[PDB]
Amino acid sequence: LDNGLLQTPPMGWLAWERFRCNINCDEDPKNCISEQLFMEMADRMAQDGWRDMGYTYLNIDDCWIGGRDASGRLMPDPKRFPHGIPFLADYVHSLGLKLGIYADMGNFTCMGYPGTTLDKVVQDAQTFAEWKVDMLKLDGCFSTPEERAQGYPKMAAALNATGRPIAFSCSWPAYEGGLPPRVQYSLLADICNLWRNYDDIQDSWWSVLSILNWFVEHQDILQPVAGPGHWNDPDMLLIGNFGLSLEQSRAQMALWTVLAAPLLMSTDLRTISAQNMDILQNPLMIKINQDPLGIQGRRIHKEKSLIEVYMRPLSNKASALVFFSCRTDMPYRYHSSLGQLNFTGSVIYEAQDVYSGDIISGLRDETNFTVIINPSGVVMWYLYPIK
Amino acid sequence: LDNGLLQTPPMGWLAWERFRCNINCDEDPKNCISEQLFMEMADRMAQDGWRDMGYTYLNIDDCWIGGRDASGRLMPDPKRFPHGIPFLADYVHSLGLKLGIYADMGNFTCMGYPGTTLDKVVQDAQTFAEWKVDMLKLDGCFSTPEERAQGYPKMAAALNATGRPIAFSCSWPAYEGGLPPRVQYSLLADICNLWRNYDDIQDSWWSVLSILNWFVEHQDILQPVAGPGHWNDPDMLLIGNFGLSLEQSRAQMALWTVLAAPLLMSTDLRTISAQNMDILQNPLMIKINQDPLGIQGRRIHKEKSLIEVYMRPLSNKASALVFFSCRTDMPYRYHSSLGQLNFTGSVIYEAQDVYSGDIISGLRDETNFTVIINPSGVVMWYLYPIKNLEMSQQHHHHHH
Ligand SMILES: *[C@@H]1O[C@H](CO)[C@@H](O[C@@H]2O[C@H](CO)[C@@H](O[C@@H]3O[C@H](CO[C@H]4O[C@H](CO)[C@@H](O)[C@H](O)[C@@H]4O)[C@@H](O)[C@H](O[C@H]4O[C@H](CO)[C@@H](O)[C@H](O)[C@@H]4O)[C@@H]3O)[C@H](O)[C@H]2NC(C)=O)[C@H](O)[C@H]1NC(C)=O
Ligand SMILES: *[C@@H]1O[C@H](CO)[C@@H](O[C@@H]2O[C@H](CO)[C@@H](O[C@@H]3O[C@H](CO[C@H]4O[C@H](CO)[C@@H](O)[C@H](O)[C@@H]4O)[C@@H](O)[C@H](O[C@H]4O[C@H](CO)[C@@H](O)[C@H](O)[C@@H]4O)[C@@H]3O)[C@H](O)[C@H]2NC(C)=O)[C@H](O)[C@H]1NC(C)=O
Ligand SMILES: *[C@@H]1O[C@H](CO)[C@@H](O[C@@H]2O[C@H](CO)[C@@H](O)[C@H](O)[C@H]2NC(C)=O)[C@H](O)[C@H]1NC(C)=O
Ligand SMILES: *[C@@H]1O[C@H](CO)[C@@H](O[C@@H]2O[C@H](CO)[C@@H](O)[C@H](O)[C@H]2NC(C)=O)[C@H](O)[C@H]1NC(C)=O
Ligand SMILES: *[C@@H]1O[C@H](CO)[C@@H](O)[C@H](O)[C@H]1NC(C)=O
Ligand SMILES: *[C@@H]1O[C@H](CO)[C@@H](O)[C@H](O)[C@H]1NC(C)=O
Ligand SMILES: OC[C@H]1NC[C@H](O)[C@@H](O)[C@H]1O
Ligand SMILES: OC[C@H]1NC[C@H](O)[C@@H](O)[C@H]1O
Repeated sequence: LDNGLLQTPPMGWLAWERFRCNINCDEDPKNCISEQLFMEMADRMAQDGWRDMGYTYLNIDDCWIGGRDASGRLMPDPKRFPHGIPFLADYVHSLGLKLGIYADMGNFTCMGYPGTTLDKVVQDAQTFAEWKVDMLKLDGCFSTPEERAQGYPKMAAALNATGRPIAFSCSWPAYEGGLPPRVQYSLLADICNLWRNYDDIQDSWWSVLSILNWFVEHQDILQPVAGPGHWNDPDMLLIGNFGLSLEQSRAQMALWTVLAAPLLMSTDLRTISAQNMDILQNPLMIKINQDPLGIQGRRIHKEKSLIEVYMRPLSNKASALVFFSCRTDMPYRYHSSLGQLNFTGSVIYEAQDVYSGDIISGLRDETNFTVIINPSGVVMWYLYPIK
Repeated sequence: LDNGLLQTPPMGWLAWERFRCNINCDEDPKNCISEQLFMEMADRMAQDGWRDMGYTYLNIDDCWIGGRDASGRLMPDPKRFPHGIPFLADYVHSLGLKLGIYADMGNFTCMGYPGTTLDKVVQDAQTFAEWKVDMLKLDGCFSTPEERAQGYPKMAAALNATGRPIAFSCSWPAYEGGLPPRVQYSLLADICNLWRNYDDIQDSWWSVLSILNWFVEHQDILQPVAGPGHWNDPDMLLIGNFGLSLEQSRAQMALWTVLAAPLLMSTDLRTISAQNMDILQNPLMIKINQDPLGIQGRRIHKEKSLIEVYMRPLSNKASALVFFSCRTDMPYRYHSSLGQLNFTGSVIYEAQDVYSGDIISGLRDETNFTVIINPSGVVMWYLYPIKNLEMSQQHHHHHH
């Protein structure tokens, strides 16, 4: 979407994966979807390095809406958002952050809150701009394919007409199977800054693998369509939560990075471990995710040993390599060379291991190397030519 | 198997899951299958609390064998076990530990090492006894159903005839689909101390779930067959390795415990984290696993919320409850009561949370309680009548 926004993938925090539709503030005031939750997460983003490392969006998901007023104007739940959305936008902006919100192109949101029907698209866009929202995720429950086909472009046009830059995250393709012929990716790129292609992530490794598999199976279609201002979105990061081991957490971060994915966390920043913080705040990892060329990577090799290799092209003739072990036994000593991974010519390279920081220098195409990859884990290199 | 052994489930360490068939000692001397590996793990078991908490077996798995000598007697790989197996058993015994070994009922071991064919069953049994081995896992690759039907009983007979008590772990049912009519658990209980019923565990939560699912699906058949001296074996613990998160690690320990499973670790004890050690050395958990009644637990409740409840009966009218969340979203507040979990009227209970150590007092059948369970995680209770604390302190004794 040619609105000047998200020339690199968005980074931030989104409520949904970890906090879901918890509206029981009487019994669970610390974890319910409320003004307080968003304010506390904003404070953590401002104080604990997140904003400074690039995590700038703080996004509200489903279950925020209270009703519509006598003029049809959307309102938040008055008990859980007592000061209203402008207050929250203004608070988040005071901290150098951006505020995302959520609506559904349909009769109801997925959890049954008031929907943004076709006759409300313009009014709701105007309301969000007036509130000084910076991003909108538009979900697709409770609509027909024909409604979505009218509604997603209508919303893009309506947001534009407000005059406020609002990053536009579109769930449209996920409701239509994610693939041609039903999904037109050239159209999506013109109307959306990013789109959810596929199934909701859940807090499990099986879920990450399911998503990674679908993205790799369809990479010939998906890889070319991503670039500055228009991203594929394989859904939120699980790092900090319950289902992923340490190796798996590191793998998700590396693979999302090689895929030029959004880095949208969804975890309790108030209690996040040092180890998980260190994964998410890895400066080189973030540099790679945010590479200005915005070229999505692809799986380039899959071996009978169950080691997979991903490669992402980067600026200044650099590359990212992810060596990923699908094995479920023990560490594996993977032997390769840059020549076997389709680096050609007479270039000499240097690599930095993204997680260890160690430097491997003087790699020619014919130079044999070994990387030790743990099960359900990765080794990631930032590779560049040297003199 | 009525050989006096494993009146409670075996606890120890087995090389296979974590170290597999790594024989490259030239390139990987710290992690290859070798005497050094076993000696180092033995030291860790003796020094780091493992033995003292009940973990007594140190078990060799596949890929130890060098060949058979001119008389047909098994030899370990001379490059990787230079001092021989008797030396290793002596060493292990000197530390108050027991040595387990591995063979295959068939032409070759699964990894292609010399097999214990029907003609070698007796010689191999005698060799193991002579080496002062304490446990044998007998795998089932490269055999036919008839060879296994003859061989597993033949080995049990051969072990018995040596006069040395050797705990006998039988893979027979895993190679027969784990269920009647092909598997005869009455015979297995008479010839084996434990048996692998099902698929090899791998270092993944999916794997743990697949095994749990199978054991629960078939629990009406499997639960009654377990008891002192004859256990179901859902395979090794993954705690300490790569694939399980903290919640999943705590879950596997709890669920293996309620299933009266062996607690056979397979992890690098030299680098294991304090967090993982704390799971595996939890004293109340181990007490429950080792309960003298040896009654395997069951899944008693499954809810549309994807919360499952398992219960294991224990000594002194106590029970273990494991509340298990199959959810993949966020912590869940599970509301229940003992009456809804089929506890029978009038008894007042107390519970100790096995992981937090917290005590919950005044539980009657009707009293509503809430437990907070994390995704792919558990809450486990040790539950006892609050008349058994008093009665355990009013036992009168006399000399004789
Ligand atoms: C509502 O919708 C309109 C229409 O889509 C948006 O207006 C567009 O805004 C974008 C982003 O600001 C504009 O794109 C930028 O144009 C710059 C100048 O281009 C001139 O020359 C071209 C022909 O060569 C003309 O078409 C155009 O009218 C201009 O006169 C470029 O310099 C910018 O370059 C960017 O990309 C390159 C690499 O791709 C980078 O190197 C640069 O750093 C930079 O990021 C960019 O292309 C676009 O021109 C606007 N179109 C129109 C018709 O005005 C509104 O932004 C939008 N409003 C809201 C509130 O959402
Ligand atoms: C080869 O196979 C034979 C079986 O065919 C095995 O023999 C069995 O060995 C076990 C273990 O040693 C014996 O079990 C023990 O019997 C002890 C004595 O009981 C006898 O006497 C009573 C009289 O009241 C009879 O009723 C009974 O049938 C026995 O004949 C018990 O004292 C032992 O109790 C143990 O457990 C209790 C808890 O349950 C503890 O409190 C005790 O401390 C103690 O540890 C035990 O039951 C069994 O009797 C033998 N069976 C037969 C048929 O002889 C061999 O062991 C086996 N050899 C090898 C090398 O594997
Ligand atoms: C969304 O809402 C519209 C308007 O309420 C729904 O259309 C009505 O549906 C009811 C219940 O089936 C019918 O009895 C009415 O006759 C309909 N009225 C009108 C004016 O259309 C529609 O079914 C809903 N759409 C989706 C996708 O769920
Ligand atoms: C184990 O080894 C024996 C001995 O080689 C195998 O027996 C042969 O099997 C083939 C085909 O199955 C027959 O054609 C021969 O008649 C057998 N040879 C002898 C000398 O008996 C046996 O099949 C092997 N068993 C397994 C399960 O692999
Ligand atoms: C790399 O290793 C292979 C063995 O797989 C060897 O044959 C080859 O000569 C080596 N290449 C170089 C450039 O050293
Ligand atoms: C337990 O909770 C139920 C509803 O969930 C309630 O009806 C009942 O009265 C409660 N029982 C007790 C003993 O408080
Ligand atoms: O109900 C909210 C839920 N709907 C489905 C979306 O894909 C999720 O990310 C989340 O927004
Ligand atoms: O090859 C060894 C391997 N064979 C199959 C067994 O089930 C595993 O536990 C292991 O012993």
